[PDB]
Amino acid sequence: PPTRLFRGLNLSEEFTKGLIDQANAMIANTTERLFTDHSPEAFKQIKLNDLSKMSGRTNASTTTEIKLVKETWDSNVIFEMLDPDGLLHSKQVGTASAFSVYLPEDVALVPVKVTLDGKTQKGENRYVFTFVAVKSP
Repeated sequence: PPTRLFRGLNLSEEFTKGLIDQANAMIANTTERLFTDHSPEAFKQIKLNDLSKMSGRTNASTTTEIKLVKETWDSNVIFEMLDPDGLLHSKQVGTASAFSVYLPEDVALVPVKVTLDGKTQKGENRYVFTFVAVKSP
């Protein structure tokens, strides 16, 4: 299965600004504790924040092609998931780059980076939030 998948959300200016700060506070202060100590608490905290609004979902729509997200929904926030263990139960749906995705309760989307990536057709900053999918310690 594909190890990089994208999905976009259109989010408000106010909310995006707050989502970037939350992401950055986790990358600096919660994901080190997951990545160095293997803290079971870190993991839980990560699942609880659900930065990308993914938790519990069983057929959330994704694509291998970030451009498809840009051209179809022109999302200002794009969620990039790195799944080298295939813990997302990825299934092709179709459009040949469309995959359907399930995030188990013992798989966290660990945020690792937030990155500016041009502008939407409306002239919003577009941001990409990158995650690595990890199993519970």
